[PDB]
Amino acid sequence: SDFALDIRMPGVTPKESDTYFCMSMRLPVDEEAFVIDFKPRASMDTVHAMLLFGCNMPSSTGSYWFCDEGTCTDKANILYAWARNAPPTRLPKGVGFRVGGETGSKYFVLQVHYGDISAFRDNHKDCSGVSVHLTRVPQPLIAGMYLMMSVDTVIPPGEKVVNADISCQYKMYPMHVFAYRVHTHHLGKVVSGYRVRNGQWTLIGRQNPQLPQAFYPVEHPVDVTFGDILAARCVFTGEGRTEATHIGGTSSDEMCNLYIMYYMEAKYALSFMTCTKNVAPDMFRTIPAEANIPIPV
Ligand SMILES: [Cu+2]
Repeated sequence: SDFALDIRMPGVTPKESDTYFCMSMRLPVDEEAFVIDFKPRASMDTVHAMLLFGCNMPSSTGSYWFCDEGTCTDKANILYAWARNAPPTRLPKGVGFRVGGETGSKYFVLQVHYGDISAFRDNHKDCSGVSVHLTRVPQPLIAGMYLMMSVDTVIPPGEKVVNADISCQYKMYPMHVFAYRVHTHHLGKVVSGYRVRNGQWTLIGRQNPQLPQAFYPVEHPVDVTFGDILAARCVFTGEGRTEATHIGGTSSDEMCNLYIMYYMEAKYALSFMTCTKNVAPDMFRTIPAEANIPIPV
């Protein structure tokens, strides 16, 4: 019934720091399949991050391309992401990302963001990637991904604390949140995500981004529903920096990401949602104190 797909780079070798390689893999069937596990084949000393997308039109036809060219032409739904030697990610029973079928993606696209060019003095060839475990047994609970991401953060040099706040109004069919992944680069201290319902903040996740950036389970899994606000804060420092630090594509720039894995009932399910905004900036007046206390490793 099941099968696995090994999505690995074809022996690539970067020639400069912060190089982004992308490749695609066709789903071997067109009928409906479900992704239930993710096993990364990758290490921090070479790879800054991987992202895995579902789509129907990959941005190029070659064995691999530079990701500046695009990931997918159509909507690239994020399935999975990885960074700091995170262990495998396994979905709760009855839950899988839905691919193939009339509705679903026919291609995976893998982005690998390689780190420092030191790791290739060697000139070795790289086969980093993910192995994915699909099943054709229909799952009643379809997983999707909600990405909260900052696009305007400036971290002035040396400032002890900078908060980066992300908030969107939730207006879709009910989702049920069960795991999360936080991401920053070297300046990030703690990253927190919340569901805010009538002034009451309900923790989704709180993690140190310097720990392996796994999909950690949501301690008390929670419904997010029409009318709610989803809110996240990354706490940064400017210490150890000469100039301002901007949001960017290299390991010396910053990023504030919260990835929330959710499920929905098959019939009304959505794959991928996005917040790159801060709609409700004064709402953070009452964010809990825990969002600015660091998690001591
Ligand atoms: Cu990054």
